[PDB]
Amino acid sequence: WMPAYACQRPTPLTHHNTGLSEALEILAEAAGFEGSEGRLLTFCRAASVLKALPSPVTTLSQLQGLPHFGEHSSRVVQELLEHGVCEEVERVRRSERYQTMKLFTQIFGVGVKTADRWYREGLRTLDDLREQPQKLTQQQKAGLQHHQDLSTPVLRSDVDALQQVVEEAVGQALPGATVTLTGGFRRGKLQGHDVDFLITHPKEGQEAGLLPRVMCRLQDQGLILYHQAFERSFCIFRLPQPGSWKAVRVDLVVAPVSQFPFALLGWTGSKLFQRELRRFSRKEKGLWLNSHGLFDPEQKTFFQAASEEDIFRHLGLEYLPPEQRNA
DNA sequence: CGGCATACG
DNA sequence: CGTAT
DNA sequence: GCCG
Ligand SMILES: [Mn+2]
Ligand SMILES: [Mn+2]
Ligand SMILES: [Mn+2]
Ligand SMILES: [Mn+2]
Ligand SMILES: [Mn+2]
Ligand SMILES: [Mn+2]
Ligand SMILES: [Mn+2]
Ligand code: NA
Repeated sequence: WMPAYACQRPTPLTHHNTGLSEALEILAEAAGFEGSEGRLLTFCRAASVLKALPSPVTTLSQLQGLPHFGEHSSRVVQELLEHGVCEEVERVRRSERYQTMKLFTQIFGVGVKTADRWYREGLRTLDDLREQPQKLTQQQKAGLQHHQDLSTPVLRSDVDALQQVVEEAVGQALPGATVTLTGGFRRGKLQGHDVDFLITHPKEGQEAGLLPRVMCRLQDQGLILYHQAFERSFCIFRLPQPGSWKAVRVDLVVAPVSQFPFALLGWTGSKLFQRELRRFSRKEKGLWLNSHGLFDPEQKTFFQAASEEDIFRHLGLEYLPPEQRNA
């Protein structure tokens, strides 16, 4: 009834087991802070399974036969159903380790490895990092200066304003170039942590060298608070606000039109959906998938795709629109 | 037991 | 090392 | 942590 891969099942943005999935995702996050990518994946997959169910889980027996639910995840759900709370989850929530690793890793420019080292050095707060800025990278300094704004949800209202701005700069850098909204907002989210745009041009090859020209024009407009030949740009935009402005994370990506379907698919997510899709492609179909193409290692050939529908078909999967990829 | 997605900056 | 979905 |  429930397939084992998230790419084999529709997962809507809103669902009927929110509390249960949120608890499992706490344990997944904590596993990541401890370097256990395997446990993170299992908890993430178990959480996604509940997101895909057609109704709320009310009894433990309803977990029988569901993929990725073993002793541990079942016990988590058991306690939530019996007591409305799971002791392990609550112990994680209030642990100093979890709170600090979450605070640090959410800084733009700080990963698990950096946060862990800082935690081992005794650092605990953002001000602890601001006291010794000589140890920070320019990227981390930007993420720390703008941390407050970057922790505020981006609204879909903000997205429309940014896209018009980006299209203006793209139109001058290369007439005919297009801008496509991707990421969580393409999946239907009403809020997000950043805005993701995919840029291409209908004439293969014309997109070459495009991103530097876009960035130069955005910077000349005074809209870039931070940015690093290249095809991905992780920036911080100055977004006008009522009588002021706020910093917003924006990702700009360029792909040739031949690769656009694969880049659209990859950058539309979700992260778990794409991991599962690539795992499915390799393990079940023997094909190698990334945001550039789909490769048959036997014939040593790349699949030509004109649309996302093409890609799902070449993997033998039923098509899922972006709104059903919220794994 | 091995595997766990796959890139770019 | 960071970043992305 | 779970699947195959
Ligand atoms: Mn256990
Ligand atoms: Mn009990
Ligand atoms: Mn995003
Ligand atoms: Mn992004
Ligand atoms: Mn490339
Ligand atoms: Mn093992
Ligand atoms: Mn993300
Ligand atoms: Na970070």
